[PDB]
Amino acid sequence: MKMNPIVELFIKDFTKEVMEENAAIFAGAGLSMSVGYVSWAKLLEPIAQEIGLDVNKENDLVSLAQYYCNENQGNRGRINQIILDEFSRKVDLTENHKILARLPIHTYWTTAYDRLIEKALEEENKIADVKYTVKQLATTKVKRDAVVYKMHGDVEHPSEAVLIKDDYEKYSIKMDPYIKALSGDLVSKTFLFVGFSFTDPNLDYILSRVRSAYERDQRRHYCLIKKEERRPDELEADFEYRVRKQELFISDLSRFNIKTIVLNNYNEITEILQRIENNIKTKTVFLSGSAVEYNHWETEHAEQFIHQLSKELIRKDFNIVSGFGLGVGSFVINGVLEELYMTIDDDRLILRPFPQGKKGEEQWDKYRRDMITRTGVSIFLYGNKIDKGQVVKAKGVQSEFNISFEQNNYVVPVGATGYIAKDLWNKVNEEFETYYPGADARMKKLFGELNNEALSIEELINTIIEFVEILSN
Amino acid sequence: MKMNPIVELFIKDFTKEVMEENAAIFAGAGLSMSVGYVSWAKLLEPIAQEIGLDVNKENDLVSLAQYYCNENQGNRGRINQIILDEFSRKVDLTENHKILARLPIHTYWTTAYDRLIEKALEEENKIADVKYTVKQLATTKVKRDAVVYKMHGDVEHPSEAVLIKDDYEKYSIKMDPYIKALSGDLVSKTFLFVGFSFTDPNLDYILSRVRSAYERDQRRHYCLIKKEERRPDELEADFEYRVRKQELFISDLSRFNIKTIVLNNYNEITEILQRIENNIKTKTVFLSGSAVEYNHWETEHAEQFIHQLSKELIRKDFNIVSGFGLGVGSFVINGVLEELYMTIDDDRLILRPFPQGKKGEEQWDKYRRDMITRTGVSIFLYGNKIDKGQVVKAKGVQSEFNISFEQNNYVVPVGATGYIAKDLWNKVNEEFETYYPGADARMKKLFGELNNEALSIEELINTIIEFVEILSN
Amino acid sequence: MKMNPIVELFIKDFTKEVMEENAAIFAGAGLSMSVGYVSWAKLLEPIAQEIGLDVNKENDLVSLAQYYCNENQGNRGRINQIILDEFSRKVDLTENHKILARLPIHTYWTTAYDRLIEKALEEENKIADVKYTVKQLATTKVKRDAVVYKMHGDVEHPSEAVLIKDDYEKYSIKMDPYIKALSGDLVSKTFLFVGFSFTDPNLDYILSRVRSAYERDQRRHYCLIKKEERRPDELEADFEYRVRKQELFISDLSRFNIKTIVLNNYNEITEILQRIENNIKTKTVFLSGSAVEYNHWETEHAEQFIHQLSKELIRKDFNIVSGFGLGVGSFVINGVLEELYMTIDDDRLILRPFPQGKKGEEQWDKYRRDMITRTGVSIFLYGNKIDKGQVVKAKGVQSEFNISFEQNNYVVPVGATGYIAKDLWNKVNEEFETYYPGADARMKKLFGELNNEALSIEELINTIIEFVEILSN
Ligand SMILES: Nc1ncnc2c1ncn2[C@@H]1O[C@@H]2COP(=O)(O)OP(=O)(O)OC[C@H]3O[C@@H](O[C@H]2[C@H]1O)[C@H](O)[C@@H]3O
Ligand SMILES: Nc1ncnc2c1ncn2[C@@H]1O[C@@H]2COP(=O)(O)OP(=O)(O)OC[C@H]3O[C@@H](O[C@H]2[C@H]1O)[C@H](O)[C@@H]3O
Ligand SMILES: Nc1ncnc2c1ncn2[C@@H]1O[C@@H]2COP(=O)(O)OP(=O)(O)OC[C@H]3O[C@@H](O[C@H]2[C@H]1O)[C@H](O)[C@@H]3O
Repeated sequence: MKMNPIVELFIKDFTKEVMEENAAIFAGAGLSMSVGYVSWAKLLEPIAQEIGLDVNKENDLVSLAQYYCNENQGNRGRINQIILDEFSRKVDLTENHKILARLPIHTYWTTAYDRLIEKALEEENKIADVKYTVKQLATTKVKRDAVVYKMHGDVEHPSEAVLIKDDYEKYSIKMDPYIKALSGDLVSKTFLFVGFSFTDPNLDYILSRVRSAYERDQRRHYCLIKKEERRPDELEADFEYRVRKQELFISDLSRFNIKTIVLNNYNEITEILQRIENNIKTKTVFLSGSAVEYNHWETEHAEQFIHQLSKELIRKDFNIVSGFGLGVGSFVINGVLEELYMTIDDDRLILRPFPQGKKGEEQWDKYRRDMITRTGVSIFLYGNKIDKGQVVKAKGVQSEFNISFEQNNYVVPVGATGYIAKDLWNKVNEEFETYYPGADARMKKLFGELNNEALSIEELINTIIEFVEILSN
Repeated sequence: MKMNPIVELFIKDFTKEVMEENAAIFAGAGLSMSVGYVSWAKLLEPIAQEIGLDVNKENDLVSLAQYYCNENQGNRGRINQIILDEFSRKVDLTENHKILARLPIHTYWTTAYDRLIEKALEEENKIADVKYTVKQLATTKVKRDAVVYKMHGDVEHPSEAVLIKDDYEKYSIKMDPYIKALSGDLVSKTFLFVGFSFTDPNLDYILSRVRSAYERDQRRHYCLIKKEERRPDELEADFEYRVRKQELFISDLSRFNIKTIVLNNYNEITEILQRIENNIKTKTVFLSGSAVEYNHWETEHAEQFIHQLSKELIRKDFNIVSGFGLGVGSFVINGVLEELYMTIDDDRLILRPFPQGKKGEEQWDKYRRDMITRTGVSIFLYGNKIDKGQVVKAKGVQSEFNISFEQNNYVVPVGATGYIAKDLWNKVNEEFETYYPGADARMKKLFGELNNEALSIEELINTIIEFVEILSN
Repeated sequence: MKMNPIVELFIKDFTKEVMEENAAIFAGAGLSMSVGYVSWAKLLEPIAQEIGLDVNKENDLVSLAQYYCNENQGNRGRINQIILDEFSRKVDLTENHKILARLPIHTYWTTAYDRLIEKALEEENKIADVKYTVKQLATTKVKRDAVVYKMHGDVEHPSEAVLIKDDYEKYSIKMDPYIKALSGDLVSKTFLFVGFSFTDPNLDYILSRVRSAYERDQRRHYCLIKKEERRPDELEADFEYRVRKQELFISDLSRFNIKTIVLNNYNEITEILQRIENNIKTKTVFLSGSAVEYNHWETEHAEQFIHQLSKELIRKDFNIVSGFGLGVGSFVINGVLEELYMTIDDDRLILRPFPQGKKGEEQWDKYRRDMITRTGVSIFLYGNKIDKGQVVKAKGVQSEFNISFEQNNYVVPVGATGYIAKDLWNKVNEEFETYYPGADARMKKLFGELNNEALSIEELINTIIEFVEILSN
């Protein structure tokens, strides 16, 4: 289904930002607390007991750690050992980290010591450049896909982690290049603050400096904060007081032009990220098909149909990936060229002709999987081919359909074209929840109109375009 | 009972360190002064009289011995003879040495010339590798269980013992490998300084070097020092001055990140060590039982009970040792596997099936004693077996109970299961101080709830788990 | 087959050292040059060209880098960028790294900046603690399986890497704790220097210090160096001069008691490591079988046979892992107990009784795979079981055989026992190269004697023992 209109507007804006590679993610400690790591308060629980305090009655953990260091003549051995033993455990990644790794985001700023972001980026075969030291800023990893600025330290270097109040006090001098880099990113990139509480003194100082430098012309940043929920045993008045206090905090965040999105549940973050990826993943379509006969239409009429379909798809800011199949590939190229020339960007039209010969047939399967992996939505037209002097049904269209379905791609079999596409349409229609879960009345009507053979070229193309649009957004 | 919260926190931390085999013991001369050896001042009393001085009016015994050597043109014959005659006597070990030998500690550093630590380690059938010479460091005894670095010399080699000031002055050159080894251990292992005064120049030099090398990132070490007590004839003001001076000394110790635990009595050291061993000894439980009938519950319900009990025990970081008894062993295995697979560590589940046949029955007794010796807590379920076509009471459960009781293991007879376990529960209940000395109201309530047959599976399992928890800690 | 007697003696000694966890690996840059990284000379080739020099005509690359830094007023930007871009590439691990990760080795010392060792250790699900900074020495990762001391720096921190001569000059002051740690390890552990040239000034200084401290009582260390091979265009006399110079260098290495093993090829390193692992992997046997009938022998005679076989296996320092199968498990336990009691070590006898019940049968497969994974050699006896009132063939023995074969374990089906073991023996005999590649005449004779049903108990046990011995070594 869908979400609140505010969340939908945020999704549209951030998908617009990400596709231009001008988006950054600021991940706090809260993004990793769902993985399985104990909260920092629970880590400091024995430490507070040692100096005679209690974490449950303490609001400032930084001052708690500073008191612990003061008792031990400024020694951090126990704190370093605690953070090293806790944040270096072997835990499975959450879905949020994998989604963020799949997104085309080239900048991560983290206040968490764990390497979950690095691991998520490396699992997706993405070269990630982690920077948590001043000297590391002067060297850039070659062909990096994303840079993770760990602005508070790494788990493998506990002595450098910003935990106590002296660390924050000397941060402005020791880690000044990181402050300058974050100040530059907060004005040159659009941030999405996920799992961040906005209570960090370093972030307060940096944001205040940015606001003082730019006043009302600050760049718009987005934030995700869960609304306060009533505790199991609490009066109504205190819950309303907490909600009022959270509303004031959210309004105060927008002083730095950081728009806050209220989230009912923590699991809504994953649903937002999935939507953001889907609006990007489905932006590329895969025009599958091959035809020597064109069913009810004549060859010229169907060629015009395919040409105009590709022209409309390109006109609506879609990316066409075509295998240059016999009978549809040339007309797809013609439509794309007619729309574009009214040079060719490598992102608009992607041609992958299949090598002809017994040597290329062995690599055909991986070639086809590589093609389909580039796309998010698959559209199937006709699907017959001439074999043994007869118009047989082309099994490559079925193979593409199977590969796209294995990849959880949205399949749109145009049944009006006929042949193997009609069979695909019937197969999808028999079990509609399997291929299109949670569909609406409009989606079902459009799908049932895909097999309406009495439609003209324009009506069928409009049906397909509306179907792809409601799929993408 | 219990002790101060500071001591309890130290006990928890050090038990955590020992179970990971990252703990070391630094034993000074004070740990042996309880055995029966005369103090070093009393040994030097005739020597001081010889050169015209008096030990009671002298604070530095090292300089006293150096003066004695200076008078005799640098000859140490009398001092060597004195230390050889005093520290080679035949004395009985204290409880502290035996407890330290029973603990899983692989490193001992000693400034005492006596071989009490070696003897304690050898009494427990532990291969101990004593090192007091530079050449001995290059050779490691095969399959050693603990290495004792006698950093000041052995009693059987009085000429090499560090007694006079020239020995300390040339220690940095002669015994440099020992200094390097102690510097490595002070940063790679957690030390417990027992019976040490922290006035040794070698230790001061080594600790200062470690602090200069690591500054505030030094590893946390623990110390045990008795609080100053008022002498029989002393003013209040001088006693308060001594206490203030001791507090300043304790605070100065933490400059090297050595946390000091204030002990009211010397005998509290034994009570701390017993607690440290008990938190380790009781970490392993022995699930005893055998069932062909399952009392009030059905066979499936009781199988689920045993399965979930084992799953909860493993989930709470306990080690299950099972004799694979008929009716409980398979379900214990099922629970352990379900918890672990959500490979098998050799420490989590230990299976010792009893060999069936007249040849194995003769070794059954030693086999059972070996099994129970591995554990610290014994839990008994049901205990009937099919014999002569009838459900007789199984005497093996009673034998296990007797063996565990002979070993001072905590016995937890689950009386709700019934049969021989109900008899065991009644036997423990009749004389409760015999099996559970110094019990509290909560422990008595939990024990009386073990026979509450109206409890469900979850309630009974929670009762058993809480009982085992309050036993372990 | 086998190798030179010197290499065999080294293999025996080092396998003896590794099994006692007293062995360490010192890996130089040469161990990674087979992975695909370009040599350090090729990295410095543009740098030398920049300052007017040439690497091919230069023997000291450290001085070359120092000259490059001197030209640029002591700036290392280009060198840091070069090492970061080269040693952070994504390359596949070699077999040597995987073998070293599988070995029970708890200490690695590396002069290579790449993280290949860390990756190899993490692929085997081993917790590895990488240390390349002074502060990192004071913190130990909990439950680490191996510690990798990167004594020259990490690739992700190029500014700290020891590349130029100033770095070596200030190493003795900056990285002094690493020098002390390596000095301690060079006297407390047996090292295997793989892929190291022994031209590093730091290693020369450390080894000279160790020799000066211990003189002729230094611990024995092992090294692997490839013999010099004639270049494609070179005179005989210069090749003989190079060989003489290498022999002198090898002899000079033994001054520090570092025995050097001459290797004809680089690929002989993998063959040595495979032998070292095989002598450790095959030290544990898996006694598979289940019997209600005992073929030609009577029940008592076959029970004595199994008992004595287990007793002999334990007597020859083997580890027995038994699934407590019906008919062989009890007698295996009896034999092991009789041999050991003449406590039970967790490594000598490992019992894994199979949970009986429909709940445990679902986990039986993973349980059996976990059991067999612990072992290196599988021995199969009988293999029948009572089903439907008849002595059917037990399929669990066949399943174990299949699992062991999938794991490349040596299978020893005792065909004299009969039943499913005779079928296993015939199956192995039909295609002998598949299960025992590169066998000798003695191995074939022993295998053909395993089915000699006329053998007595002692003769059959001796045959099995000799077979397992020639397999292990
Ligand atoms: N002389 C040719 N010149 C150029 N291209 C040719 C020729 N001859 C055949 N082709 C095309 O090769 C592909 C593999 O051949 P195929 O296995 O027979 O394909 P198919 O079963 O018709 O599947 C159809 C899908 O495959 C791909 O185009 C097909 C053919 O149209 C597309 O992705 C389609 O959408
Ligand atoms: N065919 C069998 N297969 C497997 N195992 C069997 C069989 N037949 C009997 N057993 C078990 O042998 C042990 C010795 O036998 P037992 O002397 O008769 O034992 P018990 O009196 O019931 O004591 C119970 C305690 O002993 C041990 O399990 C018992 C039996 O359950 C445990 O530690 C119990 O906790
Ligand atoms: N009352 C029982 N008490 C104890 N143990 C029992 C009983 N009843 C059966 N067992 C054993 O369970 C295992 C699984 O049963 P199974 O699948 O029938 O085994 P199998 O086909 O005979 O394979 C044989 C191999 O499996 C394992 O022992 C077998 C049985 O002997 C070993 O590893 C063998 O080497």
